[PDB]
Amino acid sequence: ATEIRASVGKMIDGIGRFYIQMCTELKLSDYEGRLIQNSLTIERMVLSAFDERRNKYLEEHPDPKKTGGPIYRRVDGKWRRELILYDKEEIRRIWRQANNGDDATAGLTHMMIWHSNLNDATYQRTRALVRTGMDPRMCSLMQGSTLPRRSGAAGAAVKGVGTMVMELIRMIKRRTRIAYERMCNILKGKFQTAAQRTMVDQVRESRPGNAEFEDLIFLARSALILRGSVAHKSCLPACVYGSAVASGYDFEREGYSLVGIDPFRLLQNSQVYSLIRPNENPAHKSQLVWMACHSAAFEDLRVSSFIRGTKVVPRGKLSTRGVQIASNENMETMESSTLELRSRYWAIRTRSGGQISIQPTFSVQRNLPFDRPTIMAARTEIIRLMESARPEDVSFQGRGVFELSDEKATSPIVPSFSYFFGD
Amino acid sequence: ATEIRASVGKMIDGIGRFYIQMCTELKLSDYEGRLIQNSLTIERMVLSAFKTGGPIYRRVDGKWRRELILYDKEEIRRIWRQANNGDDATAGLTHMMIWHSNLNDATYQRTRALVRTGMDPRMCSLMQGSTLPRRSGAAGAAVKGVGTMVMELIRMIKGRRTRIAYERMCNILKGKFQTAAQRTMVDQVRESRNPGNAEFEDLIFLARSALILRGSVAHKSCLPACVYGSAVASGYDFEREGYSLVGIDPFRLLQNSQVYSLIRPNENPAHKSQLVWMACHSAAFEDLRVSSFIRGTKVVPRGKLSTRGVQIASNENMETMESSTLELRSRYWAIRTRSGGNTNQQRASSGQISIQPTFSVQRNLPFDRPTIMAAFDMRTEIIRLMESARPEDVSFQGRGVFELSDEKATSPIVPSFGSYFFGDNAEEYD
Amino acid sequence: ATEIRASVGKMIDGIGRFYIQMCTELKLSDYEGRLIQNSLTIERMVLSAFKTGGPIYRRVDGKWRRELILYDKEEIRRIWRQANNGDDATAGLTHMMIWHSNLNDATYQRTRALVRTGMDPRMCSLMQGSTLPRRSGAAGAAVKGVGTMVMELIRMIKGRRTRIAYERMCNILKGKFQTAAQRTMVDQVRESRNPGNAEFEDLIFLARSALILRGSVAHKSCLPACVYGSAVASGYDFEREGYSLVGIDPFRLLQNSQVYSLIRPNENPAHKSQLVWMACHSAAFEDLRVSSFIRGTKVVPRGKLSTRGVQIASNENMETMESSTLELRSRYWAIRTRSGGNTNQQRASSGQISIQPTFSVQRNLPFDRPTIMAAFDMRTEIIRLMESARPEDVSFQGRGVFELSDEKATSPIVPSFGSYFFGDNAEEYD
Ligand SMILES: COc1ccccc1-c1noc(C)c1C(=O)N1CCN(c2ccc([N+](=O)[O-])cc2Cl)CC1
Ligand SMILES: COc1ccccc1-c1noc(C)c1C(=O)N1CCN(c2ccc([N+](=O)[O-])cc2Cl)CC1
Repeated sequence: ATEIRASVGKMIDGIGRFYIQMCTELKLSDYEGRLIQNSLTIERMVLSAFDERRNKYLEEHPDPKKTGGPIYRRVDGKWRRELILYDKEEIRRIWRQANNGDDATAGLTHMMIWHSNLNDATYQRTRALVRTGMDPRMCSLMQGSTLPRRSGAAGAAVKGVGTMVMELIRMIKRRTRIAYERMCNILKGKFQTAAQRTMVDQVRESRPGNAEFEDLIFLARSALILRGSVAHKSCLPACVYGSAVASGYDFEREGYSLVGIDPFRLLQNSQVYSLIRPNENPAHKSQLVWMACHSAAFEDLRVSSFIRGTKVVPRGKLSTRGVQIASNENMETMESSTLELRSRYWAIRTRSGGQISIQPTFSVQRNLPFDRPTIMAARTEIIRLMESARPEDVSFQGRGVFELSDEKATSPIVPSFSYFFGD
Repeated sequence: ATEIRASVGKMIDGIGRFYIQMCTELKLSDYEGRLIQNSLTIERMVLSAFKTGGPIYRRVDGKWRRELILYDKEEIRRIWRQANNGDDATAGLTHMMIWHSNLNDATYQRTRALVRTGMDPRMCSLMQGSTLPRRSGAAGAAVKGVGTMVMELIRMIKGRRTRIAYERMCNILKGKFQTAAQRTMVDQVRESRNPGNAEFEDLIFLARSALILRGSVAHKSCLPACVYGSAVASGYDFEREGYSLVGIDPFRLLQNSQVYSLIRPNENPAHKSQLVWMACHSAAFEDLRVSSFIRGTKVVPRGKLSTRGVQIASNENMETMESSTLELRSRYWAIRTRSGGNTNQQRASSGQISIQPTFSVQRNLPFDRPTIMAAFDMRTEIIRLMESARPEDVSFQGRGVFELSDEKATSPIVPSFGSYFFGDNAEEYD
Repeated sequence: ATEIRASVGKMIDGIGRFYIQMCTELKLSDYEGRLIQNSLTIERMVLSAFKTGGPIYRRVDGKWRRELILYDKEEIRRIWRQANNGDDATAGLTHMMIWHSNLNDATYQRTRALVRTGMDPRMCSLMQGSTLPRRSGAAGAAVKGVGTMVMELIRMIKGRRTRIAYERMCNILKGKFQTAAQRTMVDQVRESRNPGNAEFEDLIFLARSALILRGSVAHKSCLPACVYGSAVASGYDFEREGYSLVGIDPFRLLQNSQVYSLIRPNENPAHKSQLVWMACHSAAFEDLRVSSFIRGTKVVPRGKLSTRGVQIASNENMETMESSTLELRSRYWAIRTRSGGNTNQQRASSGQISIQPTFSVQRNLPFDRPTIMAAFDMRTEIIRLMESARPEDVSFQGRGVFELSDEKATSPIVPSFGSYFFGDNAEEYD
């Protein structure tokens, strides 16, 4: 729909306008405005100013009116770091004015999903997994685990199965009954098999101990094979949108999507910068940000490499640390470098997780192939299903990548043939 | 060095300010201002001013539209001076001229101009700055190839200010030749009263010699004004940082720049990119091997490029025009040279031009025929000198390409090895 | 065009009828009649008639048997005339001769014949139709290469009907040369009274010139009689459809034909196929690059072919002979030309023969040495003309190959590029 495309374009324009004004207030250069470290701080300032939970607390426990973070300028051939303090009310004022008077929570949530996609690409969260009571190897089900509980509509769709499992277990271990039933429906709406979905209803209609806890732990384990419906959104740093709005792109009129070609197109026409530590490889910094930009942290490295063009190395062999720079780090040795965020191909982001056999005619040495899942499928059932599926079963049949010039999904390109957090 | 960087950084800063000022006057978006076609028209207007106009392209209602607006030359002349802190600033003007010249050198073969002058059309590589006007700047004089100089001199041969202009050009050409013998011939052309056919025949001889005993011709990375303007707008100070046309600066600038181009239906945007990349680094007549190595992707001959010229004529319809990012970046960088390579010295040789059979095995027995047979007044001295030279001889010893992070050129990469851009045509397969 | 197609279609139709008639007389099966060895003997008999015989091969009891039968020349002569609707039909006879000539041109190097005539044995490419008799047909005269003509003329030099035959041959040779200078030399050889050593030395000079300033020699796709006979039998009317030796017709005929050959123990049937394919399209002295491209598979040099001649001598035993399909089809087709390529005009040049260094990088600096150095009565005029020519120069501009469904040659494919068939031997690696 043009309307869905226009309303999505409305919020990006809103982010864009806000970032522009924010950059002029801080008197940042266009290059400095496009430094991702500044973008993060600026993005962090808005979210802090609308953090109602924190703001209510600070009124109750008395500078609470001001919010800050590190900002980076190039002064006398060197990168300087500075802590800037800015009034929260004015930040909210700028946000509203940029979003045409509205408090647009969708735009804020959009910047939260971006930070979440960045965290998943940067850090493995094993410490949180063990403390809750689940396997540290369940990390591929942990998309959106750094997001808040009441995060909004888009935030709910982005969250993984294990994320929902962790949130529920923490409640079971601990008005709020309505939230428990609401969160169960979110979890249930992501399981594709009827066997998994029915098990959720048992854990939902209960007033919960070991048995319910063990159900969620089992249901999470099953999601490693019988995967859930997790939405994937391309959410870019605010500087990307700010720069495009500044250069004359109208996201409202042109429309926009987060699962289409649009973000790939935009990054092809973007130049984002990052600060780099003495012994870091810029190509690996670029890989990290690229993966975050498209929510590809838990993706197969081969399909990510095919889309990207260059090799997508796993995290353990990646010669870089996080994008953010700690307060104790020496700025005298900091250099700025371009982030290569382009791609050779593009592909649609998924919310998902004739002849069937062959009759031999010739007497030759070969395997005799057959589509097993379609032929064969014609608590107990969960184990029965998990045993059936094979690592070499094909999914998304017929679907492929596209050339950048192919604006519509006309001619797909199917590749011929993997863990980012591998041992 | 610091002083050269200062003045160079000053003129680019001027071109920058002018372009920003020019982009606001026309109410162009940032993207539109960074369309190469818009940049070329703006560059044209200020050169034509020293009424003026040309095509300006906008993105109207999802489609590219063409409008040819006009400006008073006086108003443009005022804008240029005032963007260049008062000064008339002729240097920045010839800088935009050399950029146009480099683009012409990459786009068009000028064989029709060569035959009229009685010159061999296979002298491409001698023709840098041939579309550049006679009596250009000093920067224009340095950039002009031997053949350009020869051509301009023949047009003279074919009011005694004609005499000094003839002698200045002889001196410009003389300063480019790297052997004494070639220089002595130019003196003989210069010292001549009432120049005619003898001097014409001498100049053609000198041009042929310059294909083997190559002359010193300057090479300057000169970019479209939008690249400079975009940099100034975004917070780069060329006066504080300085600038160089032959060092790393232009390579680094392009790496931090994004330029667009209008593309025709049957055109490959990568091939359009190669052409403008070549133009940007004055690389039309370079070895394709070295251009390819530096760029990181193959630099293909002119005849195998699915692209026409950058400019779009008023004849063709805009309804089918689309826009594309120009890929103008590089894997490595390399210093732009004034040198034509080794021409003399002949300090020994050191090499192997034949084999001695060790094994009783059937095969041919290779040897370098032209070199071995070669050993068996100022005109014949040149002949003997260019007969000694071999295509195999290595110039620029010890020099190499550099990583884009190697700002000070500390660590040269020497490459281990399709050479002629204008070699692949319907008449010749070179 | 229609008239040429009519008469050509008539003679092939005649050869066809003759072969069918000849195949019934010998009680050969269709397969056996389409064995190339059987076709060659039948073709031989009718040429020898104008007693005659030769080997005829049959499939007896699971094995190939050889029998040499005889026929009265008068009876064969009667069969030929009566298959050609009364007429003596000499044209169809020289057509079978040119086919034999083309096969000989592909099979044998005739260096022993060249040395006796005082000619350089490296003149292969000049020797089309050398095994063709002196005083062949007009079609035979057109097909003969420059070297063949030179060789035949020297044999004359080494009863005043000798005078006119000498002058006819000088005119045949003159009509083949494409430059005035070469033609003027032939006049000087012709106008000579009592020809001797001066004319011999002139003819060798003219032959050498024809390796660079190539002459106009005709090329005609001439197929074994079984191909024509098989087509007539199967319902093709060459008189109604017409026929062409230089257009698409023979390529299309071969595509709808299946010919067989006897193969020796150590022979590769694909290599046997290449040889007969080359012969069929008069391609012995073509560039292997163009032959390969047209055929669709690699056309390998003579010395790398694991095959002997097509004919099987009476010496060798039949017990080890097997039979194989000859692959005579093609990926594309192309018009057979009379032209020797560009020899003059010299309208400019347009190209690049050197580079100008842009980057300070270590490398050799390529240049076209022979071309650059080249610029530094009728005999020397030829020397100067062939000194100007380059191996790189492109002939047949705008012309290309065609798909087999492109009957009218509407859409030429120009190819983007091992050249000499007789280049790979024990004495030379060309
Ligand atoms: C079709 O061009 C335009 C289209 C729209 C606006 C300006 C131009 C334009 N005006 O001048 C030039 C030059 C232009 C150009 O070619 N651009 C700029 C915009 N680009 C882009 C494309 C898609 C997305 N997205 O998010 O889907 C984001 C972006 Cl930034 C594509 C490249
Ligand atoms: C050290 O960075 C800076 C350095 C100077 C100014 C701004 C920045 C800067 N401020 O914010 C970010 C982000 C920046 C950045 O990283 N840049 C911008 C300038 N760049 C550049 C480098 C060299 C040439 N030249 O022509 O030699 C041209 C250019 Cl455009 C290099 C990349």
